[PDB]
Amino acid sequence: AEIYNKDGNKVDLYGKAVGLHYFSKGNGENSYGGNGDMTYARLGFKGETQINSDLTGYGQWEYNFQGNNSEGADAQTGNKTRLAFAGLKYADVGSFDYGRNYGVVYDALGYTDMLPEFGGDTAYSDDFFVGPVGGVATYRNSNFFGLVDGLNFAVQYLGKNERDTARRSNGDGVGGSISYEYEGFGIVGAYGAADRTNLQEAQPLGNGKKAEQWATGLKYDANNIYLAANYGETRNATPITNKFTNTSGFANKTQDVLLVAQYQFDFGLRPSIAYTKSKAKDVEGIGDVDLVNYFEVGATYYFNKNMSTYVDYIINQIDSDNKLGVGSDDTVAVGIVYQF
Amino acid sequence: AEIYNKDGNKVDLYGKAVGLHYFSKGNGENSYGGNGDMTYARLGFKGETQINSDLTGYGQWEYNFQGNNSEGADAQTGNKTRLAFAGLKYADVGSFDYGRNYGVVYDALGYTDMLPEFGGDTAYSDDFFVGPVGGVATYRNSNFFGLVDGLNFAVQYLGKNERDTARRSNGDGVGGSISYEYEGFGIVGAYGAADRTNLQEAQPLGNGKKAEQWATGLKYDANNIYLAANYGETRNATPITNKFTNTSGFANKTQDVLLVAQYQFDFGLRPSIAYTKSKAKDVEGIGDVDLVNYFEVGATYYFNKNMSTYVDYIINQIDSDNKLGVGSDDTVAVGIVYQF
Amino acid sequence: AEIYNKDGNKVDLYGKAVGLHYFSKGNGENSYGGNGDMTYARLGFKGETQINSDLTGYGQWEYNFQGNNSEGADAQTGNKTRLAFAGLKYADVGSFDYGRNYGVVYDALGYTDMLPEFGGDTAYSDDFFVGPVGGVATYRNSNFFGLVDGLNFAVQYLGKNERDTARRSNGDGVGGSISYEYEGFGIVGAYGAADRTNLQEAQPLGNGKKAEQWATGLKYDANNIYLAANYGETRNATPITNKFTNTSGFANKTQDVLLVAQYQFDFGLRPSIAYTKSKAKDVEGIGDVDLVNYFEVGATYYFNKNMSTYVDYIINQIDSDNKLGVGSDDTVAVGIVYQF
Repeated sequence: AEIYNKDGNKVDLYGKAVGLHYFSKGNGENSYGGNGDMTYARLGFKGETQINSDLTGYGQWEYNFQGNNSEGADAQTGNKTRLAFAGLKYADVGSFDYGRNYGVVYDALGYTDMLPEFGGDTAYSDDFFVGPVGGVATYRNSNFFGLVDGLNFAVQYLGKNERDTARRSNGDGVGGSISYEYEGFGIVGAYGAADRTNLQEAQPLGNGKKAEQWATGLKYDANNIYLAANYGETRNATPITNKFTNTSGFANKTQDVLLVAQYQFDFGLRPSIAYTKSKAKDVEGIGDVDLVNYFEVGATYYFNKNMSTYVDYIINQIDSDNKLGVGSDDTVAVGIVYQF
Repeated sequence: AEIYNKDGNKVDLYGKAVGLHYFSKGNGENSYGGNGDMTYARLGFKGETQINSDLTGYGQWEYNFQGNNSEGADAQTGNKTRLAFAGLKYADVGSFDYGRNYGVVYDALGYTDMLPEFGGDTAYSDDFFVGPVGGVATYRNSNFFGLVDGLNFAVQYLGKNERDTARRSNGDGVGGSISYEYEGFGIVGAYGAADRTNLQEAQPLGNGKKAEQWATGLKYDANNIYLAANYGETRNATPITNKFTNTSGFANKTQDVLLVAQYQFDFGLRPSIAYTKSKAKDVEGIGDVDLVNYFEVGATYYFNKNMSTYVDYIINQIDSDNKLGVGSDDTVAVGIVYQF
Repeated sequence: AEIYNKDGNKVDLYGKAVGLHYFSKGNGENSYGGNGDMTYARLGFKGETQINSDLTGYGQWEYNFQGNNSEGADAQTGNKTRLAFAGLKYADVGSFDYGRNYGVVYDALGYTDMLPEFGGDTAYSDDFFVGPVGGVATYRNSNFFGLVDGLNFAVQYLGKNERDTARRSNGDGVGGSISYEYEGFGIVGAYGAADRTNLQEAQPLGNGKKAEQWATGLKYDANNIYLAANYGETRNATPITNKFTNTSGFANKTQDVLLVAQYQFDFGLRPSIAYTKSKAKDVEGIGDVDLVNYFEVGATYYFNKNMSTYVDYIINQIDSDNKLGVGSDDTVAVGIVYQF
């Protein structure tokens, strides 16, 4: 909500309270999304200040507050800062920002990250260029310096992040994306490569000294219709765990496919139909293994711009004999969202 | 404070900074409330959006920020999300919400949870239906579908919560309350029963496979006068700890009594007089033991609706020979509260 | 930003998103400030309510959200409540507040805590009266009861804080400051002494049963010019660690000197030049050791009151043979700040 706007500075304080619950059989250990209370809330700010007609400064922070913890010991479980960055936009020259933000490859994966509760399986956090990552300096250009309507690009510099965990770490790397949008149509290509850390290399699964990720996207966005498709691959970037051996590391290679079709009815109902499949190749020991594989049927109903509810249903296609131990059961999410 | 209100949506951002300090002798280990700095702050939001004349959506989140930690390692100690839920209200049909909220039995205990700093000893957190609990779906009806002024009820469904701790866990259960309010008078009856988890059953104290809690309340609220009384009992629900053996579990049974009398002077002074007593029965090994037992004298002075100060004084009646080791010393709380 | 102001109560919700990065060679283990992503954000509130013409109530909370953590396990690292207190101001009688706030000696050290990213080396947190501390009751008088323009003082009572760590703990103590400001000039003298806890005394470094800290300040603040100087000493208060022995405790004695010169150009550029030096004396085993020692060259450029960027550069004078193991490398901070 725009709670402030004076002297060229306007702050928008925003957030939401999400009553959320997952239904899956058993202890949801073997299901797709788990089972039980998954309620949570968000709070963040987006500020923008007009330094002059061409120059704009801005910043943004968003935090995630789990609503399913006890006020006991586990109280902080799941809590985190999702985004935190500041930057400047200058006329038709482009924008630049730095801090915790979205890796460039997400410029592609964004296309299909549209399901009501699930979806976007490949956009992992603290995983190089696919989801939010800390320490990214991002330059973005729109309409090619104002000379080409619809042509945009971005280059992104990832600063080394040596965390206590191979999964949450990264070396330096560069990434970039180009996309073009012409009347309801949009196409994107994004790519990034980075160094792996000593610890990432000390892991049992995956072999290499460089991590890679690229994805292409295609979309048709107009007339209440949203159809999107993504395809990408990765090298030693996708984190995987052998539930049997309790071994961990990164997939040597993956080929990912995401499809999403949705329609927005005038009365507020947005039915969704999607398909996701990510398969690892050359996993040391297993060979080829599916990591994600399912159909999605779901629907969101918007009471208005502040209230909505939805049922997301995962028809898991992974089979009970999956070598990594990836879960094979279905999961049904039901939620009620208020937001401002 | 109502920081936003446009297009049928109004957000109220609220909070407070509480400078608080406890005075009790010794290391306050043997006192009622402890001793020392207990300063803390709250921040939360309450949103409400009119979907149409009969339909209302809403959500609420509140967080607790301890103000007595070091910015060092212990920095997060005590911090937590207290409430987080979203829901809808429809004409005279009733409201429904889900998320972290107040158990239904609190509809009763609320009556006496009115002391300046202490009080409400039996409304424990993450303890089934008595205080805030995660995963509760709540239906509330007012004025009996609009057919009976003053008659309200609620039914509440508790979703199983399997935490690492028997104290912060719960199985599925149902609860309900009915209350009636007629001109300054109000009476309530609330009740809930739930399954106990394996871990709750693996505990040394308390024996059963079902937890119970019910409380009745009576009040007179009018003419600057507030008098309230509560009585309730519980079965295997009240958490207790043997400080000697360092044993823990739940009381097999408790009988709780709460009394509160207060008066609001025109100039801002609200003196308080209360009495609390909770006694456990059949505790494995000890027999009958008092858990809480004291008199309360306190006063709050309101400078206005945003500023106030108060002195709460506990005249602990527990005696030094209490078998569980419950503290016997007095505690005096002094506070200064700013809020918006 | 002043998001609320009605009925004599005005709330100011404030904060900032700071994209920040440190450049230092090696793994920055041996540098002054470290190396890498240091992005973070702040969020806080300052409320003020006019109880009547002479009486004002107020409160303030500020939190620090690290923007360089993974949403993984380390997610909360660095997060903390910086300030949290409530109080009252009465006509020309003075103000009083309690909670987590700034120790009185900071009334002095504030003078030089003006560098773009570094500086203020001696104003340690949870370290008695020099930085923020929990449990402080503070009385402040301005213009000597309204009888002496420019003459102010404060007395501050520190409540014992027994934390799990000798570094984050403290016993009871009193502190006070007096300062005088006459047309661009200002002079301050501050002092505080407190009891040390058993644990603080159980430490390997430093010897005594009372902690002391005093600092004097001098400043010239006018005409786009800011020149400030501080000098102070301490007894068993300054925390130190022997990186070789991994031993810790407090310096028996320190003599601290801070100098800062800055100029604000009309177009937004504020160049900074500073010098800091803190040296420990009588450290058990080492003798005299420098703790901090460097020159600072830096500059801040204000695009406006909401946006700015800066480069802080530490020319570390500490030498590679420093007995405690204090780092000797340079550090360059670059930041981009949005704020409201």
